[PDB]
Amino acid sequence: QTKEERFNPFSWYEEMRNTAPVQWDEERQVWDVFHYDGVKEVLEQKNIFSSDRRPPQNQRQTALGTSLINIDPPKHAEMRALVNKAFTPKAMKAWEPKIARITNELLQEVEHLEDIDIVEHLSYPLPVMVIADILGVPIEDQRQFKDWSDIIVAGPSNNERETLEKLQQEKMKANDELETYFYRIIEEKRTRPGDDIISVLLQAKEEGKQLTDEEIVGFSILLLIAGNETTTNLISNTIYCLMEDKASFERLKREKELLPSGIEEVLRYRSPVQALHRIVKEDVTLAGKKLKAGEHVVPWMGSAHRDAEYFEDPEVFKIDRKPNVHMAFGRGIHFCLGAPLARIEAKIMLAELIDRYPQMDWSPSFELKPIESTFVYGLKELLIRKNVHHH
Ligand code: HEM
Ligand SMILES: C[C@]12C[C@H](O)[C@H]3[C@@H](CCC4=CC(=O)CC[C@@]43C)[C@@H]1CC[C@@H]2C(=O)CO
Ligand SMILES: C[C@]12C[C@H](O)[C@H]3[C@@H](CCC4=CC(=O)CC[C@@]43C)[C@@H]1CC[C@@H]2C(=O)CO
Ligand SMILES: C[C@]12C[C@H](O)[C@H]3[C@@H](CCC4=CC(=O)CC[C@@]43C)[C@@H]1CC[C@@H]2C(=O)CO
Ligand SMILES: C[C@]12C[C@H](O)[C@H]3[C@@H](CCC4=CC(=O)CC[C@@]43C)[C@@H]1CC[C@@H]2C(=O)CO
Repeated sequence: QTKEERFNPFSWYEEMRNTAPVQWDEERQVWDVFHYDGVKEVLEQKNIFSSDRRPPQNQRQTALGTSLINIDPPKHAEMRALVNKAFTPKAMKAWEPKIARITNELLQEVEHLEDIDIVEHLSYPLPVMVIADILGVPIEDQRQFKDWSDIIVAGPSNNERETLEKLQQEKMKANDELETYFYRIIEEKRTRPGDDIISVLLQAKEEGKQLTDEEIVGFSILLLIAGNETTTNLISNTIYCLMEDKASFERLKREKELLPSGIEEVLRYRSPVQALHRIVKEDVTLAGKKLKAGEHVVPWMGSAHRDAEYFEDPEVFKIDRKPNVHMAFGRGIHFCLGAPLARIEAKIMLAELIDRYPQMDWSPSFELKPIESTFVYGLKELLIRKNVHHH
């Protein structure tokens, strides 16, 4: 449809939530789940709704393919306990100054522009640079790291069938090069450990058990894929919400301590991840519908988040919303282990933007350019005028 309505899937969600919150789509071969309690049930009931998407033996065995997000317990629990040791508040204390520095570097790079793209200049590069730094990627390698990241999330330039195999081949090569890259870093950190996620993971032990090199490679790449574009879209979407609702913008500027809460409302209201994927392990009934083992389930957190039972005045952006029990980071055992990192990246960059440019507004040349996706909700660009030069 239009751009307006690529950035408004919520009307469709409301129709489906108020007619058949659990429904089979025969074309897509999935059960869509639209209502809060259904989405919550699907994500929490891991023994019924599987995350095991490990590729069969006759497909490529990437390290990513058996990484944390694609496995069920007991393996998932063992892996989770180990990688959790790298995402502590202790480690976060070391990450904040790095995030702040990178934020200041990015803002400085475009201080010469009155009109900037939030996406390209700020929210797109921040997560990439942060994750490279805290993983242990040395600064000299960081442009190659960024190029690999760009390829892994690129769209096709044209729809031609051959192009698609091209992009698919470039992504496979980026992944393979990233794997080779991280096996090397792991060797480096095995002899000269550092203050970085890879070093921490090399030393993590939980009941005698340790991560394999492969598992660390696959986790490192997973952090890229799971953490970059999502955090990007949280930051951009937050600016979009504030520019759309100037009263909230003004209020925020007077009550800095509201920013965390305002980000949580963005996580509810313009969720970077709209939906997830599960496979039914056993027959189950949900909203009176009979789901059969092996059938695919798509829970729509984006829709759960508009369910008035849990979010009064769901269509209203409330920077102080309470309660706000959203599932923007998932729910249950697969709950995003980067949620504190994403929250602080968004807080640090947004606070700096709001402090520096309290009069910012849409650029005159703003255009609504949504990411083309049903699972992902965000903007390809977001042109903002700082209003710190004259017109
Ligand atoms: C605002 C930004 C982000 C959002 C909305 C988000 C969203 C999510 C969601 C919805 C899940 C659950 C997926 C599922 O249950 O299958 C998840 C899991 C995960 N996220 Fe995030 N994420 C964000 C940022 C990050 C960052 C910054 C990192 C790390 C750098 C990260 C790493 C992960 C990992 C490793 C998992 C898998 C956990 C597991 O399977 O045990 N994410 N994320
Ligand atoms: C594993 C697959 C590729 C890739 O691995 C996916 C996975 C689905 C879940 C997932 C969430 C991410 O944020 C990283 C990629 C990823 C972990 C996919 C399921 C089918 C696909 C393949 O079988 C290989 O093409
Ligand atoms: C965001 C997810 C990871 C990653 O972001 C995916 C996205 C689906 C669209 C997409 C296409 C790409 O070629 C790069 C990654 C990516 C942009 C996925 C939707 C659910 C998944 C997660 O929720 C991981 O936590
Ligand atoms: C290309 C891969 C399969 C698939 O393409 C992935 C991609 C990584 C990002 C990604 C997230 C999604 O949810 C859609 C698929 C996808 C865009 C993966 C990188 C390694 C994997 C393979 O190399 C399997 O052959
Ligand atoms: C592609 C599917 C839809 C969606 O793309 C899924 C994908 C498997 C990988 C994956 C993990 C997530 O948590 C977000 C979406 C997603 C990347 C699914 C595999 C079968 C399913 C369909 O065939 C629906 O049409």
